[PDB]
Amino acid sequence: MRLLLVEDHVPLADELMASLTRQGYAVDWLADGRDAAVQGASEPYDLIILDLGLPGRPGLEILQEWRGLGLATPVLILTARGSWAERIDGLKAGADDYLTKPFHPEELALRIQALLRRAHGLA
Repeated sequence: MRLLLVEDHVPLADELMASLTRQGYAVDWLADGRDAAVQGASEPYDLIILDLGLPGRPGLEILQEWRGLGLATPVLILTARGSWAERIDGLKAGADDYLTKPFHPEELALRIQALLRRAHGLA
């Protein structure tokens, strides 16, 4: 099991890494969308966590590129406070689920669990 976390804000990345570690996951962290676009398509991950708040190339364009390459990896997007549009647009772009910032770690855990469960058809 291995996750990719794409998160530019270091304090948030550090918190997410700690939380994901407490949940039992090995995680690779990338802060830059250019790096993430390549690595997400090239390296085996069970799940990618993609913050839509990345500077530079929009996260949703990165996600669309991945889907156009046939990437079937589960993607959980982190969306903006109060943005219903980002959740809808993110699903349309090919996200499997989302979590609205600021979020609670229990909800992070539950949504990741469910994606990983369905990905393997686990009970």
